[PDB]
Amino acid sequence: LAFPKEFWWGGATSGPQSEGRFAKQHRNLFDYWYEEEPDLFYDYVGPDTASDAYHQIESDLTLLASLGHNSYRTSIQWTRLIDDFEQATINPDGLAYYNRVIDACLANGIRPVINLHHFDLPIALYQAYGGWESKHVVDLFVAFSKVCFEQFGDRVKDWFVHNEPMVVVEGSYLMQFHYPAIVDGKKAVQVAYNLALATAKVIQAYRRGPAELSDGRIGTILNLTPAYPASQSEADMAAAHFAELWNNDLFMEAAVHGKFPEELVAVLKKDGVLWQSTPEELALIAENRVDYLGLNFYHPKRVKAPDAIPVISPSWSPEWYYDPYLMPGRRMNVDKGWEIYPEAVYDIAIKMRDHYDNIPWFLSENGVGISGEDRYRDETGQIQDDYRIQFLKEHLTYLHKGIEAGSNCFGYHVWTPIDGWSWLNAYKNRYGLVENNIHTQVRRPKASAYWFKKVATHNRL
Repeated sequence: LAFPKEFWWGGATSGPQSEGRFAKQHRNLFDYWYEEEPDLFYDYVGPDTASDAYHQIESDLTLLASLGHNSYRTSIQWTRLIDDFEQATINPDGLAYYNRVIDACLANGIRPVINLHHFDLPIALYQAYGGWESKHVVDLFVAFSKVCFEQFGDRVKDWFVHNEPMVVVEGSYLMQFHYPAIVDGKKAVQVAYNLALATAKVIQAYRRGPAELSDGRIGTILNLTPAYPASQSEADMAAAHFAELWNNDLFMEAAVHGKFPEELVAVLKKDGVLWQSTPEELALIAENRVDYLGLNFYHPKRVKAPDAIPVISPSWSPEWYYDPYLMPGRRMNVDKGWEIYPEAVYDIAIKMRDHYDNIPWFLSENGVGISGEDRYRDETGQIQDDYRIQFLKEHLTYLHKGIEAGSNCFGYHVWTPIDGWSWLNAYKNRYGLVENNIHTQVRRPKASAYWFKKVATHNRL
């Protein structure tokens, strides 16, 4: 079971979740929200210290390469690197921090891969402009990106504009799990649009720059997990087509095909919720397509035709057109109430092959989150997280079958190397290959670390 020459091996993370709030000028939404309602976060642990990567990034990266990693994805937080948002002025301390990150990657044998935005808009832009709802905010985001390209381009040649913008859209405006946690379909569709726009314009800026700061790849981190219909009835079929259009197609098509999907646009319009567009905006989207993509996957999604069609809906939602469906007998991680279905990785792979011009891609995230990990430490104090080895194994296997079937995939990144701060859930469920003890910030590789070393070191299952 041999992976391509050059396969990415490593894990994913973000600034907000690993760094801590050390020395960081601004508050992002999550920073803010924790300060306001600490009681919303598991065990009261917000992002102030997170997994202390502000201090430990060098030792970390030396641990990870020793652990067979050749790539590493984190993010650059707008709230640390940028002093004046309106001019996008550089915070010198932020600059010297992200240089530590990049420099450490290279020193260690590790490909620096960098996302620009991970659920971490600055609170100020929200308060001032309505955040991603604002097309000035978008320009300001453009401004921010150029700085990163200008300051780190000479050594980071792998760039991603967002991690899962759809999750930002749902979190903030539909399901109340990102601040401001309102429920408003119209803003949501408009935010949907603006991130798609901000992606395009960011890609522009990247490609406009000096040949030596624009000779790498740029893309974005999305999702293509299939929405499986409950049955083959035309109606269940129909809910699953919508669930895919919204959840999957919106961004996949903007990024790869330079267009929103005609069908979804037609629906949104019919429902009086289409985004305010601009023909020049639409051209930039068309003109700026990803060199490539990461796709994240933890769990399938299953849907059916709605049990109830409402005459009145207070706010618009894509769930007007489908319901969750639970499949009897499915395999589940109880801790999270999330289905385990590793076959979807293959489906995702074939979906790239057959619907997204087989353009290059990696699984930018994959992992399983458990709690009470304490309980699996053998005599030696090392967590024997067999469940994670198996989980990863089973996903990697299908990833392999996808490659064998022709799927242009070039890497697997585990979410995540060191147990990190999972938002509202904070440290409730651990996902790391390497344990972090959140009191002492001492790391302790788990069984999966050493299993994943073999996998990466021999390029095989």
